Amino acid sequence: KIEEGKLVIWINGDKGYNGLAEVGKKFEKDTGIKVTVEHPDKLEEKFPQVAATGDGPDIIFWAHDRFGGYAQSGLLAEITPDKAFQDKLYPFTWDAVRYNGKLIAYPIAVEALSLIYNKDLLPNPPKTWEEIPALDKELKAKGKSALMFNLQEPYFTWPLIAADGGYAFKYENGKYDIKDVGVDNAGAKAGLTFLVDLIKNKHMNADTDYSIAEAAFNKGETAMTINGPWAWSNIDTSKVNYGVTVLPTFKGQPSKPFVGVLSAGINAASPNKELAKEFLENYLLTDEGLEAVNKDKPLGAVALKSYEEELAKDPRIAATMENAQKGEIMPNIPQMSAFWYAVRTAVINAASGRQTVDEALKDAQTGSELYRQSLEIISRYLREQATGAADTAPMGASGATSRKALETLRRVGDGVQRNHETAFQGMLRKLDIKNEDDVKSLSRVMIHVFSDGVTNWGRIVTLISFGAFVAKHLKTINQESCIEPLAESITDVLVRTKRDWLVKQRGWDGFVEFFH
Ligand SMILES: COc1ccccc1-c1nccc(COc2ccc3cc2C[C@H](C(=O)O)Oc2ncnc4sc(-c5ccc(F)cc5)c(c24)-c2ccc(c(Cl)c2C)CN(CCN2CCN(C)CC2)C3)n1
Ligand SMILES: OC[C@H]1O[C@H](O[C@H]2[C@H](O)[C@@H](O)[C@@H](O)O[C@@H]2CO)[C@H](O)[C@@H](O)[C@@H]1O
Repeated sequence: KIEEGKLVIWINGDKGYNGLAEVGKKFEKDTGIKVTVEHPDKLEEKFPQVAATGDGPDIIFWAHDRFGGYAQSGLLAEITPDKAFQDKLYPFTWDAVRYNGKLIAYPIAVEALSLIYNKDLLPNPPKTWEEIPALDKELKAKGKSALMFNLQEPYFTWPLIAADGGYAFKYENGKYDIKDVGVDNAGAKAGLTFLVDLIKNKHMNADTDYSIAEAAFNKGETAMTINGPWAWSNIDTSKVNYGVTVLPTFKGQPSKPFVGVLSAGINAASPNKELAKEFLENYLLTDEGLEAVNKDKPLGAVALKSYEEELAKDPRIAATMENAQKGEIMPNIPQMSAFWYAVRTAVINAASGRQTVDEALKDAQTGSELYRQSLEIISRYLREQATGAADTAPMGASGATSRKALETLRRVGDGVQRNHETAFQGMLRKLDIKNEDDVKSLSRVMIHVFSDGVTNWGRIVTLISFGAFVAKHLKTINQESCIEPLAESITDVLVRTKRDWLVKQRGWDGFVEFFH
């Protein structure tokens, strides 16, 4: 499917893709291998769709947070650089691209949002978010505004949501508690309510997106913006006398931007893996390769120690690293995609008045917890049905929901299996199962049959009950190790294809209510 003898690269439209194409031309000069750089729209959503069919680019560039989901789906080649190459990059950047103990991408650069201000309009930028309404009123008297930034991508609003205590997945004792989501706590609510109040008081407009905020800052209409290092090139061209500084505090606490490490992963379906490794290690991740990209659109604090020693002297890079140290390195867990979609919907709905801050963040919490809660219920049902004994481990966060959904699932699911016993036994024969490969083919049939019909709790219970019927067969045929991957496969198609409907039902609470 992917053509051998060439390299196709995907990178976001806000990065230095013309600089990257200059590195590709240098590679072609030596090897005769043509390198095509593309920047398709929504490349981070297109990549898992096309790479799953054996298609897509040879190399994908994105911040490290999406890569764990790609790796979990088997879409990325494991990268194994030698120690001499590994030592040329900062160890924390390699940590950002490690998933299940394996390196799944090459780190390129460390990105963090900073406060960018027009020194000619605002010689002393604000230290707090609280003083921005009064500053906006003062600036409005002169035909200017205090601040405009992209309100359509939650990445830009997150530093404010996290400032007073909001968090994505709790991190404590050197580990993430995936069961602990903090998008709907008092801290997140205060941050988002402050943003909504800025919009209600006409200090910001809910429709402001990336282009609008960028045009207004680069034309001197707004005194401040919130953006990353890639934006500096267009501000340079505009000749605005700008500064790059620490984000304002909220309730006396620093804004905490989610820090991304721009990384390059190699498609598992690529027949050009050795060419991609040579391109990335020996052409791109060199002082000259990174300089070519950086001159087009700044990368931020690069992962390559030798080049970073020079960039670190730039006060804009010092400000980027200061904001990064006050924030957090993004997790790379597979549910980051679901978290981002949920928080993106929450900020847009709260900003537009479609939902209150409380309704918006409650839905964001349900969406962010959906995979873990669904896995807990489905995994426990399949394993207790197969072995005849329940899991003694504590249910954890939202244990009441899990326990009640499991009790409901025992009552309804058992009835489904009892009434359709002969029909399920017949289907189990056609799907000849005796090993791990036979479970993977069953999964493919499940995904299509479930995805084809109507969305309702009856069909969801059928999908899970048939999975329990199969897990019983796996226990007797001494293939009990296939049960947990089957539970993960059922959970994945359920949370991915029925995401919106699930959240509208208040997740598993709606299931308990429906069958009450
Ligand atoms: C108010 O409703 C409820 C309330 C409480 C609780 C439940 C409900 C409620 N709701 C909605 C459907 C239901 C019963 O669903 C069954 C139950 C046995 C069957 C077919 C269905 C159809 C149903 C659907 O697509 O709607 O199936 C699924 N729904 C969701 N995910 C899924 S995944 C999935 C599946 C999984 C693995 C696989 F390799 C193939 C398919 C199926 C399914 C599915 C489809 C079809 C068949 C089976 Cl065994 C299954 C389990 C066979 N099929 C036909 C028999 N054949 C015999 C011979 N004859 C000559 C012709 C006829 C029997 N129960
Ligand atoms: O808005 C959610 C979005 O945030 C991050 O995307 C950033 C990206 O890291 C930056 O390099 C730059 O391009 O801006 C993006 C936001 O528009 C996450 O990396 C991404 O996965 C997430 O969807």
